[PDB]
Amino acid sequence: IDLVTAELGSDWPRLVAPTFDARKAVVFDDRWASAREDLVKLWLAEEX
Amino acid sequence: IDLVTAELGSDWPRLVAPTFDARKAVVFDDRWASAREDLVKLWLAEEX
Repeated sequence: IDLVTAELGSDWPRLVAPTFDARKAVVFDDRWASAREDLVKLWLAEEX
Repeated sequence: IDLVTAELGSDWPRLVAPTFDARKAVVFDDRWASAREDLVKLWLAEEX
């Protein structure tokens, strides 16, 4: 492991560490909810 | 070391092993010796 590090360097092994996992995903399929709140904000704040 | 191997593969660490060492070098600076043996071989074997 010392020899492998000697060739590749310090940053390469540390940055190659895994990140992605299947449980942290977030899905936004709602327009219906966000469109309603979007309109009432326009309606109340109307100036121009 | 298992994670590092997982990324890079099996062949990469094994082929990257060191080879060169300063003590195995071989120097041929002699023409004077090799030219003499070269001529006598011609002289004896002359046909054409």
